[PDB]
Amino acid sequence: KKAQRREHMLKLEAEKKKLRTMLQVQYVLQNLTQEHVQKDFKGGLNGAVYLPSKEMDYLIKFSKLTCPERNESLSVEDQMEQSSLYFWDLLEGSEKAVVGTTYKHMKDLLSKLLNSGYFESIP
Amino acid sequence: KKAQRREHMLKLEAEKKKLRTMLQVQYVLQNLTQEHVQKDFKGGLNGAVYLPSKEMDYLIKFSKLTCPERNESLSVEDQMEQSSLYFWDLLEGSEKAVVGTTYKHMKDLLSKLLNSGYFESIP
Repeated sequence: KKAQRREHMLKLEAEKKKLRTMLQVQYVLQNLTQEHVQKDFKGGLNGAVYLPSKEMDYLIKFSKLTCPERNESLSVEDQMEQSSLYFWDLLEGSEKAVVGTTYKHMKDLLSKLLNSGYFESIP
Repeated sequence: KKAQRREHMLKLEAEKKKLRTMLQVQYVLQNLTQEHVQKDFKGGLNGAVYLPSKEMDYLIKFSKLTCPERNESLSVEDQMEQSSLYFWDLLEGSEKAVVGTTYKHMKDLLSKLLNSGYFESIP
């Protein structure tokens, strides 16, 4: 019973560190939709880790897919349900096909801009 | 060992249903900062569950506290760390003092606009 309590604290730290990386990834993909960012990554002109347009469009569509606008025919609860599953499959490092890539490479690709420098202190 | 796998599926559904309610609450507090909303709840003029200004300012400051703008002196990773903890203390129904209310009443108050009607199909 003593080791049963040590596992509860570890999961709380895991689900919290997840929630931290969540909002980080949300911040990355929201400002990613800006146009001055995608043109900046054309050759990395202001601290952007260079990325070809194939790898850009991979997640530029994911940003549209993961942080979308509400469908008036869809309840805004089940919209978040769909968006929440996308985020969850991303952290799992799964290999389900999505927009032409894999969820494992998605986390790696987004982790590349989670240490780039464009993700903090940007216009 | 068989019952150990049934618990993993239940936690996955719990952490997913959490992630669903998360983004719902984020959507509630983001559009909450709009001015046409707080003036609408002055007497519920377009489907708004009436709320006095004490109970409004409780969460109108929480929205500023929970979905803020980045501090240039703070790394945008630890900013999300702080915001993630606020969301997590909210779902726990805790009783820590915050902006003059309690986290248990916060979830109840926000659950009142999670079934109101102003939270779907709004300008």
